[PDB]
Amino acid sequence: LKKRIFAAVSEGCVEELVELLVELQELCRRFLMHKLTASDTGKTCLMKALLNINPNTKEIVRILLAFAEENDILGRFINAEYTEEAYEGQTALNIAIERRQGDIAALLIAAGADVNAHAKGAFFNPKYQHEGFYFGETPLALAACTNQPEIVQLLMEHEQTDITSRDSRGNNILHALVTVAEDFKTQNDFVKRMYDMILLRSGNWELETTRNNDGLTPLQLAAKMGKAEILKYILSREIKEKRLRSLSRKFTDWAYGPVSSSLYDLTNVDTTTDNSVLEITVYNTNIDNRHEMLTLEPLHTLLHMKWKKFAKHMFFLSFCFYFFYNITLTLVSYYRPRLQLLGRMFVLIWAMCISVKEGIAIFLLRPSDLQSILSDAWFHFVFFIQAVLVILSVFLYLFAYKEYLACLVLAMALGWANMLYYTRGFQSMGMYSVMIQKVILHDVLKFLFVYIVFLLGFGVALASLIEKCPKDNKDCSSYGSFSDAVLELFKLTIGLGDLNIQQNSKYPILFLFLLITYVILTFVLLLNMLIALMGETVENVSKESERIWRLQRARTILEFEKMLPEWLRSRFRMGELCKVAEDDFRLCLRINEVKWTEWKTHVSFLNEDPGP
Amino acid sequence: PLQLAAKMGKAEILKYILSREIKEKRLRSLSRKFTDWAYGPVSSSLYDLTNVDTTTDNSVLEITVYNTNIDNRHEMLTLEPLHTLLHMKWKKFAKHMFFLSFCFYFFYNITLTLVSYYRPRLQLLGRMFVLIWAMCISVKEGIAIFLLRPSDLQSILSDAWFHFVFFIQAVLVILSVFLYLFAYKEYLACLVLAMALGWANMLYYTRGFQS
Amino acid sequence: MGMYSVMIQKVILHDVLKFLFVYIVFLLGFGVALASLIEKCPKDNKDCSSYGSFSDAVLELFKLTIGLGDLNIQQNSKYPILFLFLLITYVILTFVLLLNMLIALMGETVENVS
Amino acid sequence: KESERIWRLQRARTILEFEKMLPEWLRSRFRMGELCKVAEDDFRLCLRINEVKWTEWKTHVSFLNEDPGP
Ligand SMILES: CC(C)=CCC/C(C)=C\C=O
Ligand SMILES: CC(C)=CCC/C(C)=C\C=O
Repeated sequence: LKKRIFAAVSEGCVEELVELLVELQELCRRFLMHKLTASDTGKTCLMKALLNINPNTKEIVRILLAFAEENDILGRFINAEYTEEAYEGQTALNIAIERRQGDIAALLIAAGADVNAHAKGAFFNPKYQHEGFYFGETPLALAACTNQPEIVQLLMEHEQTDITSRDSRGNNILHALVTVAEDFKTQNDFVKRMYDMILLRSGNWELETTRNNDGLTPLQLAAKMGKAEILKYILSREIKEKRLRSLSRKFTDWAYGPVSSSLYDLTNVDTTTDNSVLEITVYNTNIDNRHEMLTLEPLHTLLHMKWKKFAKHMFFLSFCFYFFYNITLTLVSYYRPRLQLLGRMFVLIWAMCISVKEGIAIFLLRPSDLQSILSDAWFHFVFFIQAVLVILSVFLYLFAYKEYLACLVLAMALGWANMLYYTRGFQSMGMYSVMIQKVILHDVLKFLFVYIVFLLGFGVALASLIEKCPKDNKDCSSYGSFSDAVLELFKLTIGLGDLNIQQNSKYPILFLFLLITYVILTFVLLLNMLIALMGETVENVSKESERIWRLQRARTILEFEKMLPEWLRSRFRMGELCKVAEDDFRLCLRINEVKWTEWKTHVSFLNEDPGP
Repeated sequence: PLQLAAKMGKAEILKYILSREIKEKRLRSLSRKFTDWAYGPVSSSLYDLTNVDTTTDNSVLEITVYNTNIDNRHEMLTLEPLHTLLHMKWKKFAKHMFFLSFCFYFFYNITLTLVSYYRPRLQLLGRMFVLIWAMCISVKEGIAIFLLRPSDLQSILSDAWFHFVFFIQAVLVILSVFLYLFAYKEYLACLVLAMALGWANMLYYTRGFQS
Repeated sequence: MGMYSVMIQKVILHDVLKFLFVYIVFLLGFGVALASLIEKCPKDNKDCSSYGSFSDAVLELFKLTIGLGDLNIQQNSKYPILFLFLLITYVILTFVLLLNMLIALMGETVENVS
Repeated sequence: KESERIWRLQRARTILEFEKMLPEWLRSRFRMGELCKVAEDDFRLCLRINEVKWTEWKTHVSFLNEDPGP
């Protein structure tokens, strides 16, 4: 049948294939040859010969080119596609490049091929980064995603390459290289090298400024995908060669031995436009790589300068105003009778103010914030509950009810628990204040579940173990109910109570047995609390404490920018040069660094002599 | 030799055999792992679990799991035809048979709790849900308590002490019920321990959660 | 003895005051809450509720922290259960705060030992 | 290494024990393939496992099915 072609091409028998290829042309006497196709997939002879790369395959492709040109079938032969799910548009060039074959790929390119074929398949478009292989839907980003630079060089030298072509997902070559840079331990660093090579050969500012279908750029895509290596390369990209210096971002202003001034270009990194690089790399809880990605110079020094410029004055003022509000709430109920009347409105209009600002920011956030453990979302819950309790208690006090010391007492009970949140301003106190939340959210509830189970099991046992008093003694056995037994057992746990043998029971020794084994089990359970502490802190010491705190501080600085108006945004960066490059350069930032190891002669500095 | 390497803890030979791929002709039938396809980084391998899956007596997975005499079970179970087999089995039928068992035991334990504390000193159906279930445990555990090798008790954790605890709990329940019915009045002596130990068995069902 | 006598000063100057600040904040917040939570006695009972003043409530809470006092439910209040709720959550918060003392110890000694 | 590795062994033992508490008609959840195509003899079962590697670079010629697709 037609399977004789498929078996022949997979074994490399050139003589056996040419034995019948000379008579298949005369078999049909002349025309959409369905023999070299597939109703399920859509294969061709030339395309199939390239998947099973056998050591004698150049002659097969050569005789296939001769067969293609002699029967005038190259349009539907060298440029074909599949017609089933997950595969569309996989031409011959999309596999010859894939099999690390350069000579056959160059032969197909010399025949014309497709070059800009869009392999728009569902396997090529996986839902996540593990169920499929997304390379860029073109036989140019396929060679760039792989480690083949020679095929990229000969492809970009073609007159029909169209390097600025857009993938059907809206991506580009730089977007495709960004999406596949998983890490350095499992991928090395060739992705950055291919990014630099393709960017240099493009030689213009249209690949980096191309907007994705998600409204993103390769810089912003690398920021949102956690690609710290590519982000570090782009933000610190310096090109000393002429005609390509406009593509660089970091410009060395001057250098005098160890000290040198670098003028980073934060024209898209600073939070001056919607969805900047800093805003994306801070407001993205779906990536864990935010730990080391925020440490880059145009981000780290930007956050430091912002904190030392306006965030400090807006954090101290907020803390002191909240402290005054909390102490006013404290001495308005304890000193309240059962002029200093102004203290009853400072807690009322401020509760309304919190109800407004928090009440609108409580829900204007992505659900992924609640997916993590610490994303500044639980504190929104606590502040909203405190404000709601204050206003509800005030309204209860005014109109009808008398619960003004039931829901209000909790107002300072939770309000004075919110002063711990404002410790993020101190480095040391902020370091101490992070595992307070972490240990509760991870380890304490683990013991709480087992301790509640032990309390429930022993509570119903000891309550039923007593002799039910005939009401001769009113407060009989001190374990009359399940709640009383639970209270007594918890009191015994914290070492405050009584362990009297005579508890007015039918079996005193069994009650004693249960009490002793409860103490032993509680002691073991409490020991495992320190054990779980050992299991979690000692691996990521100095990395789960202050690194997340720095992320919280950066988020606080970014949040403080939103609570100021347009006229207050006059604290932008420096330069406004329009001198480093021909186009209107927007902003720049100066960073100094001293190094006593590298020794070189610098020739690519910007300003001839130093001086800030 | 595959089962011998599984029972002797030879993790290196087991890894070689279970991932044995031969690309040469006339010798490809001796291989076990067959690469179905490969497209760059992603590739599909068709492992041959014709003797590894638990479809016959003393399979490779059953041997490498039910062998407490080897300590090398720690890293030997991490091989692909074993690790992915256990993951798929857990996500196919073991999850539904673990949640159902935990919820049924939770209902049994809470029924036992509010049948003695609320007992006078219709809701009468709670006195038989603890009786026929105690008989059921007495049967299934009562036959599996002794059908095991003595080497299980040689180790520290081999799912053998929990058999003791469950058997003691069921025995205490039935003995207390029979004491309550016929002659004695110790229905709050050996029974109070029934929920004292029964609520200590809910800790065992925490194996479903990773944390 | 000189080796033992150096971290006596170091731990006080670094870690103890960290917990002292938070414990004082917790004492102040719970002290004003529990003092106001009681029912103000009409002087029928002279030493009423044992939590009459803010200072008395602070003293009783610190006594409960070191495991010496009383955890009686009936404290002559309008809401006994709310007083019980605040006492229980105070003990839980104090336990977490005390656990973080050993945690801070882990964060500083184990890197620069000897 | 002494916390979750033994727990994984306990989980595997629990899965193996759950297989014994079901009857013959419920053992219809076997693996896939039933090929008798990879080799001349009657091949019984097979299991598909996928893996991504960004380090090794080679030309593969010994794959089973010519084009991919599950
Ligand atoms: C978590 C921190 C530093 C403050 C919040 C205190 C609280 C309100 C409950 C405690 O976890
Ligand atoms: C050991 C675990 C998790 C549960 C069993 C509890 C018990 C019944 C005695 C305690 O060792």
